[PDB]
Formats: sequence, C-alpha cells, structure tokens
Amino acid sequence: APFPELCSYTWEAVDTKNNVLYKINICGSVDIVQCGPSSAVCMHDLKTRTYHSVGDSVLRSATRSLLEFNTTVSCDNHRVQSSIAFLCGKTLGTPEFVTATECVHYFEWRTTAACKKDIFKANKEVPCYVFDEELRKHDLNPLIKLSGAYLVDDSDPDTSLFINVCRDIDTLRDPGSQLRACPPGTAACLVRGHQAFDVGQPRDGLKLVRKDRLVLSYVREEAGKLDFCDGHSPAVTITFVCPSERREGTIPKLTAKSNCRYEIEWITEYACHRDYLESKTCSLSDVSIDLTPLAQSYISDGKEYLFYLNVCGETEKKQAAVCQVKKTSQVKAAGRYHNQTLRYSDGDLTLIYFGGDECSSGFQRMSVINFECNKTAGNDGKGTPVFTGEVDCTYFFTWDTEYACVKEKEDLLCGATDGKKRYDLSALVRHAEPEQNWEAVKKHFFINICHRVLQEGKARGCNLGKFISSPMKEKGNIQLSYSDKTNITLVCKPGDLESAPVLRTSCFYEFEWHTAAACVLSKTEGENCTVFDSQAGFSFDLSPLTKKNGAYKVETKKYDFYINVCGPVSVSPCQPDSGACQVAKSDEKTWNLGLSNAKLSYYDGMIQLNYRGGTPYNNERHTPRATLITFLCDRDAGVGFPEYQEEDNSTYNFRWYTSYACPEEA
Ligand SMILES: *[C@@H]1O[C@H](CO)[C@@H](O[C@@H]2O[C@H](CO)[C@@H](O[C@@H]3O[C@H](CO)[C@@H](O)[C@H](O[C@H]4O[C@H](CO)[C@@H](O)[C@H](O)[C@@H]4O)[C@@H]3O)[C@H](O)[C@H]2NC(C)=O)[C@H](O)[C@H]1NC(C)=O
Repeated sequence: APFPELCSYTWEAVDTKNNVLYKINICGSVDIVQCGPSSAVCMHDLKTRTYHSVGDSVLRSATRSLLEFNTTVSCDNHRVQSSIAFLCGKTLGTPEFVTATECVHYFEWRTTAACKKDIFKANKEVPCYVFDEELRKHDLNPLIKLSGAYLVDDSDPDTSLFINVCRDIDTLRDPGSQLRACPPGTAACLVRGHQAFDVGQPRDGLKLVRKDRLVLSYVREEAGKLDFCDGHSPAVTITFVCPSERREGTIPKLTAKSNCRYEIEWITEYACHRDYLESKTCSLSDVSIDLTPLAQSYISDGKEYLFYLNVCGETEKKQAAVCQVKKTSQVKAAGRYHNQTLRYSDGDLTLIYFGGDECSSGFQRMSVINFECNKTAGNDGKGTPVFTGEVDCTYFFTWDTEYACVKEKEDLLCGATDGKKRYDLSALVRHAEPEQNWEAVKKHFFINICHRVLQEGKARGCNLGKFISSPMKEKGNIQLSYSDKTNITLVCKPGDLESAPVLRTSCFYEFEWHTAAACVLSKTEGENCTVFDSQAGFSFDLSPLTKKNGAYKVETKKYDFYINVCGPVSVSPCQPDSGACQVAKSDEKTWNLGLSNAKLSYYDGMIQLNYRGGTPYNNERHTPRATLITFLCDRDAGVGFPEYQEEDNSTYNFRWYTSYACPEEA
C-alpha cells in the first residue's frame, strides 16, 4: 500500500473550488515547517495562508483500495483523517481531490503503482505534472507512451533521437522496431544506423521554470563511456510549451545537440492548463460526456453486505442511488440525489452521492464512484460497479464502462512526416493579417491553411468551411481534409510560394495547389547573416539584430554573457573578435566563447549560429570553446532577447525567440 514508485516525492492535489492545495507524501513527511513534522497529508489555504496537517505519517493504515492517514487532533466524527482510494492505472498519475468535510479528506489516484502485475510498470517513471501560480494544473500524462517513442525532428539523416515523456522507453513486443537495440531504462535513445545509445534516464519530475514553460531533464551520469561526447555527461532537456497564435504546435524539435547535451522544444496542447469540470448532473460540457446511458439493478458484493446502485434515475425510503443490505435484511441508504456531483478532473471521471443515512458514528453515509474507461467492458459496454473499500462510512466503487471513454485530442499540427522526411505548410498560413486570404480560380472561393478565414472580404466567421484535422502525406503529395467537406491536394513545386490553389471539382470539394510548402524540409546554410532556403521560396536575414558596438547582455547567477549576432562583441574585458563572451561576476575573469561569424543555418523554423574560435580548455585535446545560438520563431516576440541554456560547465547554448525567424521575411 505504501507503493515504492510513489515514495520520495511530495505530490499535490487541489480543491479547485474552495481554493485549497493539498501536499501528499505517502512514505515520509512533507518537508514543510508550517504543518509540523511527520505530516503525510498537509492541507493549506490560499485564503488564509494557514497550513493545517490532515494526515500523519505514523498513523497510517490500509483497507482494500484505501490508504488512510489519521491524525490525533479533533474535529467533531471526532478526529481529522485523510484517505486515498487507489486504482490501477496506465501511468504513474496524480492524486485528485474528491471531497472534504471538517473531518475527512478524500482523494483518488489512478496509478501503475497499485497494479498487481509488474508488466504495467515502467522501469522508472517520474511525476509528470505541475501547478502554476494560479493553481491550474499542467499534466503531460497523456503524452506518455506505453510502447515506443517519439522521433525528435533533426536535420541529420544518419542519426535519430527518440524520447519518451516522464519514463523510459518500452522496447518490448515490437522486435522489428529500430528501438529494440536500445538499452533498458532509457528515456532518450540515440541511434546511429545500428548501435543505439542511452543519452538520458528519468530522474526528477516535471518543473515549471518561468510561469508557463514545463521543463524535464534526463541525465545519465552513472555510465562512464563518453565515446563520442568527449568528456561530457550525456543529457536531454525538453521544454514543453503551450500553443498560441504567437507559436503554434510542432513535433519535438532538436534545438541543440553538441557534446551530447541535447535540447528539445516541443509546442503541444497537452502543456496547457487542465480544466476541472463539475456539475450536479449525469452530463458534463473542451469536449462532452454523458452518463445517462448507464441508468439501466446494479449490485456489488461488499464486506458482509450487498450494495444496490441505481445511478442517474430511480428505475421505475426511495430517493437513494445506492443502498446497503446486510447479507440480516436491514438496509441503509448510502447516497441520494439530494446533491450528486459529477467531476471530470484531469482525466478522472468521479461521481459522489452526498445523501445517506447517518451511521452509528457521527458520519452521514456517502458514496464515491470512480469511473474508468473500458470500451470492451462487459454488460454490453455498460459494465458493473465493484465495491473497493469503505472508511468512516464513505463507500468507494470503481466502474469500468465505455461511456467513460471520452478522451479527445485536438493538437492539430500544420505539418506531416514520413519516416524522417518532414513537411510543413506554415508558409501558406495567413493569420489575422494585413495580408488577404488565398483565392482559388461563398462569393469567390477563399482558402486558408490550418487557420480560420480572414475577414478581408468576410466569409463566415465560424459557405461551409470546415477547418479541422491535420494534413497527411497522400499518394506522393500532401492532402488536407477539411471536414464538416474539402480535400486539398498540395504538390511540391520547388521555389514557388507565390501561386494559388485551383478549381478541379464542385457537398464534396477538391482543390489542387502547387507549392514549395509541399516540399520535404531540408537544412540550408548562408553567409553575410542571411540564409536562403531554395526549395522553399525565401531567405531569412538576421542582420538587423547585429549591434555595431556590440553587446547583448545575458545575466545568470555567476556570469554575465555578452553576445552579438553575426558580428563581434565590444565590452570592457572581452577580446574584440569574439561573438560571445563569458565574464565571472565575482572575479571578472573572462572566457572567449568563440569568434564571431555570419554563417546562418536553417532547418524547420530554427536558425543557428555557431561561434567556434574560443579560449581553449585545460586539456591535451586543443579543444576550443564554442557557442550556439538557436533562433526560434515567435511571431509577436519582436527582436527578442537571448537566453542562456543551463547545461554543464562547458556548453554555451543560447535560445532567442524572435519574429525574424518566422515565415514572414525576405
Ligand atoms: C558579404 O559582404 C562583403 C562586403 O562587405 C563581401 O565581400 C565582397 O564579396 C563580393 C563577392 O565575394 C565581392 O564582389 C562583388 O561586388 C560586386 C559589386 O560590384 C557584385 O556585383 C558581386 O556579385 C557577384 O560576386 C562574385 C564575383 O565574381 C560572384 O561570384 C557572385 O556570384 C556574385 O554574382 C559581389 O558583391 C566584393 O568585392 C567583396 N568586397 C570586398 C571589399 O572585397 C562578401 O563576399 C559578402 N558575402 C557574400 C556576397 O556571400
């Protein structure tokens, strides 16, 4: 019951309505001063910064699915208590708030840790959620792959980085996969043809670094063999960002990869806040869910009792959704419609019946149903409740049914891949522009790509214009299925972004478009601070960012870095030829992080600068320092500021979000 895979972390659940945050530690105690020592569940209040412990680590007991943390302080009932109802899950999960009184506090937790067979357990998994400062919940548990991995986008054809989110990669029951050669325990697998190396393992949980960005770090450390990483400990730092109209969705992209210190930006909807829904219904609402189909008697074998459940209706003393009968025939109501509560809470469907007859103790009976998704449940889809424990006369049940399976995506990307080949239509996108729409040859056929129509001649602000689903690689081309329908075929025409879609076919519609946007993406280089993508139509030019008497200053804990774009830096201690320079804030000792130059690299929306001159290190290898600046497209960032990436002591990577990297330039 004190499952190991959950110990050594302090978890968090939130009473979204009463404005309360609970900290849970199922093995030790919360590290906090303010709710004393050996508090296993520490309640605290956002109104009234008042931190009251509501479960002690020593006073711990289990009964069936429930783990119980009792206290000695009194409430009256009599003493304050916290329970967690455990269900087997597909990932490590997070405890969710169910309900509380002034005595009891109830949580539920779907986790692999409560599964009895160890096949469902990852070699190593870490918490995969954060709370922001509005207590809104960012949870990446849906991105976690139980089998396989995600290929990270990179320009190099000979090597591929594969990652999983918050756990290692499961290579099993897929022997044909190229991942098979990857050593076990790896969250981040580098393959070079036929070798497979471990460049990162799960360590700590998801962090929130600067109000909005989720950061996860894989490390290796205890391995040794810096084969081709020349002295550096391999590492992977993923940065998860919530899509905008400043920055729309992407696949995971490799923004840096020197010295086996890999950096990954990944813009995906699963990074945005999770909404906590509620109602006094059997229906909720991102997307809908309806539990009225199950009102169809349901019964569950209890301790020495039977439970009778009629959820959502009476099926025809009464007014009692759940009734308890001792197997002797005296009966008690365990919950009624006088307040029933249906919660969808970060993927968890939970139903409480708050009525109930008062028991011999001071408690008024209560019933909690945790619905689980099962398409092939039984009772042709409706399934059947299972009694899973009782505490202070609250009775818990778990209920597989197909009518709990409502798990909708819509992280629609405007690209497509085919092995390592990637395609991206972002150049066609016209977004609330001074630009017009596209017009092929309403009123006139007006088209936009992975975006609503613009009101330039005005069509229909959302005749029928669809505008959902991601594009796919059809018969040698890219197909875009606009669904209510319009099928758009886009054909690679190197160099041409100027031309428009065409006629072809009049409730079905078909357009054909020859565009450089339909060409496979590839890496290009340029000089004089410009880079020309010839298969696409255009060039990027970062020269406006070039300072004349340089210095973009970048302050960290111990260092100030001074860098310029495509020209040298010019401040007090630095050598006048470096494009990047490190000054220690206590000592003013200075390192040269590489000579400036104006050769731009460009691949799939990332522009790169590499300074390579650089003060040597203290070793036989002659190894001079180097600097990487990755420029990333942020439409409304403007010129933007550089940002140092924390790595080891000998890697100098900067990220720079700027409009000048976005597909509006020369
Ligand atoms: C970045 O800018 C610098 C200037 O500060 C530049 O050095 C210059 O390089 C070019 C080409 O290497 C030199 O020659 C030409 O200047 C004339 C102006 O009359 C242009 O017509 C030229 O265009 C052609 O240049 C080459 C000449 O054969 C061709 O190979 C090329 O394909 C073009 O068709 C070019 O601009 C120029 O004289 C120097 N400047 C000095 C002072 O020596 C540097 O080369 C630029 N980087 C580039 C262009 O990639």
